[PDB]
Amino acid sequence: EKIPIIVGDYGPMWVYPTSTFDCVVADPRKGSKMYGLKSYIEYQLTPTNTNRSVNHRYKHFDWLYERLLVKFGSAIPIPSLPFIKMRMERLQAWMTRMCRHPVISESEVFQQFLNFRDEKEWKTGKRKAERDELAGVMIFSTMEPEAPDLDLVEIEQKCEAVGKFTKAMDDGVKELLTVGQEHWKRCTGPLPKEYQKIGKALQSLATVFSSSGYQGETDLNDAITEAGKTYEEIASLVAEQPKKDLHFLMECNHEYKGFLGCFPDIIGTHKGAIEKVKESDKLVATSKITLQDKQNMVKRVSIMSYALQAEMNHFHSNRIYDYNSVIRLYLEQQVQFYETIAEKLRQALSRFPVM
Amino acid sequence: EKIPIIVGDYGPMWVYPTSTFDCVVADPRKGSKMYGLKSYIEYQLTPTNTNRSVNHRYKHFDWLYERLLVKFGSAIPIPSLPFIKMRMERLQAWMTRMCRHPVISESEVFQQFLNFRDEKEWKTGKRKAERDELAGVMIFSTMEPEAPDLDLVEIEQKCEAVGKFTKAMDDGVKELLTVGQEHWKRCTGPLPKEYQKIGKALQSLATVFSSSGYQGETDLNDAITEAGKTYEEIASLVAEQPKKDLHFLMECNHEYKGFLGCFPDIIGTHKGAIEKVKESDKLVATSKITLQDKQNMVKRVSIMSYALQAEMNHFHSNRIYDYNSVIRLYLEQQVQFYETIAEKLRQALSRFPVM
Repeated sequence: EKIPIIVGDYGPMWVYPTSTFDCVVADPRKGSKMYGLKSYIEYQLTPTNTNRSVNHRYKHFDWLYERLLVKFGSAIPIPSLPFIKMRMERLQAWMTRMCRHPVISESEVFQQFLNFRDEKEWKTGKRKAERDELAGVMIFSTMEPEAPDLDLVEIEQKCEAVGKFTKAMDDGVKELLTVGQEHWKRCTGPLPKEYQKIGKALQSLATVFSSSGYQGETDLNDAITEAGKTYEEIASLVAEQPKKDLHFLMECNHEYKGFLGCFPDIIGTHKGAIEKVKESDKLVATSKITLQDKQNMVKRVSIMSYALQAEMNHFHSNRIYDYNSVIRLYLEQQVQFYETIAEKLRQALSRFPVM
Repeated sequence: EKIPIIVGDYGPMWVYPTSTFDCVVADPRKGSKMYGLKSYIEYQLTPTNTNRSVNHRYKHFDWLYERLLVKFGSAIPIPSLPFIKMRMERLQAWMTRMCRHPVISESEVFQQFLNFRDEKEWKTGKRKAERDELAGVMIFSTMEPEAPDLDLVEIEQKCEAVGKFTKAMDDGVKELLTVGQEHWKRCTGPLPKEYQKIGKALQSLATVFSSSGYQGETDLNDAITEAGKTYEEIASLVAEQPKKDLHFLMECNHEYKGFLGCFPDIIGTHKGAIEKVKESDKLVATSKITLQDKQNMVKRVSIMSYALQAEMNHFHSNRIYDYNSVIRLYLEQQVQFYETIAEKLRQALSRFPVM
């Protein structure tokens, strides 16, 4: 139950498993086990390291989320929980995020949540997890850095840096979320309505032209009619596009907003401990606390800083990769969208007689 | 001063010149004559059939517009008059529209307006035109169809058809103008602002990421920064696009709305004459009017119908060609716009490291 922290090329870091761990979130109705329906809805989970599945209602994920916050929340951001399709997709991302965390994934509570053989066993793990007193700031007593105690100057400097980065990032992420959502509303509301109105207006005109009854302008008006229909198709394409690109950019940012929202408490707790150590000389001299106690606060604050730096290294490595991946995906999809519109308009153009 | 109407493959039509007539509208400051500035602004006009130019202030075009309405308005739609660049462009279109009309272009008032040698001569043509009594419904007395008198049944049927087409077209054109203008506002207002905000939000995030101080993610963040700038460029491209396509589609429709707005008076005048002919038997029997008078109303109404059909043939041939040309141009430009955006996003994408 001890959590190692080592120092690598980026300073403090967790100990990562030699093989990646993950978990499939699926519909039990589709599984290979005989399954009796209900409400509640359940999710079937199959860890990568086993063929065994367990089922869980949504409430159980809420339960795990709280257990994880309570136990690890002083040190580790816990991602926020979430159509029905969309809930399952978000729960898969959430599970994967936790499975890939080298501390969470190894915790008794996470493992038992995924590996119980019968209802009895579940309720048993559930109660044990609910009574686990190694929680809040007590979690640090289980962590063991493989490196020398840090001095207060460095501890303070690291903490301040994390506070500054996470605050600035939170602002930047909220800005992107706000403007993206504003754009999303326009792209599914007023904008496709405009294309639709232009397209229908072209068809209306074509129909009037048709009423000249003159047979010679039939192909001319057909081409205008078809261009109007093309603009209606473009309207649908525009309205459906965000689900293919902007949605993923938004999802990644929502997830990071979720991580970032854990930092006020984490940083407050860290700064609180630093302040108490800073007071420790006065506190001792005034016989308000003993020497050994001071010793333990000093030791504890160094473990906290190792844990804080380890988690930030986890945070940054994921951050860099995730933002790179999602922004590339966003741009790829956008390229295809604009190409698609150009091609549709190209086809509309090709139908017109040349005069 | 007689205006021939002949019957061709589409029925009644004007007599078109063997060679096309046009007129360049230019800045006299740039011309080959020594020119003394002012306010008023003037426009230099050079007809295609001569090297001689005349200059005219805007007021003079207003004057010609009124002269043309007064003289020809019972039979022929007169296009409505109009940055400074934009006024000259619209005046060139207006002049060309009149130059290409086989009746207007041949009228004494139009020709003298373009061909006076000195201020004296101008004022003289101006007064003569202002006193020309062959105006309103009297214009029909100058027109001579080369074909048999039409019977009232056909006259009435043709008139009703024109009324129905022009009303339906007016509605269709106003719809396109309304929705196009709505789209135009969005494309120069809220929409480019959204792209701009997304682009700036990406750069802001890149800057935060940069603050990690870690040198290893420099190219990664550079690529995000450049994608953000690309979205700012896209914003400008979006805001500038309507001037290249939608503006021309709108201009053509504004011009046709202008023609169409002349038809209530034209049709009212035609229907008014038809009604008086329909009354002519009663009117005669009741000794309210003589036999010869009835004869002259009957003759006049047939000339009106020939003129109405001739002008509609002019209207339709231009309509078909103009809508074909402008909608093709619109689509061509739109294709290029969407291609351009796709290419810009393609370039942004190419800068990202692949992980």
